[PDB]
Amino acid sequence: SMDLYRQSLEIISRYLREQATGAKDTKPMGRSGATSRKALETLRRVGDGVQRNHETAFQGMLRKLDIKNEDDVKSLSRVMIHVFSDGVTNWGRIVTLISFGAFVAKHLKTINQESCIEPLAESITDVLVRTKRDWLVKQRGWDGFVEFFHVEDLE
Ligand SMILES: Cc1ccccc1-c1cccc2c(CCCOc3cccc4ccccc34)c(C(=O)O)n(CCN3CCOCC3)c12
Repeated sequence: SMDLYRQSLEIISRYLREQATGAKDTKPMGRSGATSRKALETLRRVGDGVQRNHETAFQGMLRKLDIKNEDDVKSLSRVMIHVFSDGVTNWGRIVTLISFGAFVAKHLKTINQESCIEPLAESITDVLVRTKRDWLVKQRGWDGFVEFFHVEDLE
């Protein structure tokens, strides 16, 4: 889906870019902006927690990947599908994919590979929308993501 890819890329690239730079993007959101803004807010809350709680595993995975240049970033796509396409599909695994994406984006800045952040964001969005299309549609896309992590109103 064109609209699902577009919205997912906007959310994912905004999170990875602001995690690496330390500064939010003031540029307005495109189509379905209200959902995208709520999704980015949820991603910041949940995603920052995932990076803190799974720091040892994220450091371990980053070391195994041994990312040194732009060719290594292009090959990340096949490692992503090997790990992500094996087993169950849920929002927890999706937030892990994106959160590790931000952890990798920060490392990319450190090694002067900031130009690889946007192709990284596109690769993550590609793996997500291409492999989990049907599941994402059944779960109401990004509205479903926001609702899933919304627990303060359970009573
Ligand atoms: C949290 C955890 C705990 C214990 C060990 C590893 C992890 C762990 C670490 C990192 C990411 C994930 C994912 C996201 C998908 C891969 O993301 C990428 C892979 C490769 C490159 C990527 C690049 C950019 C963005 C995502 C990339 C999952 C997941 O799919 O849940 N896990 C758990 C992995 N399981 C462990 C048991 O063995 C079965 C697999 C991950």
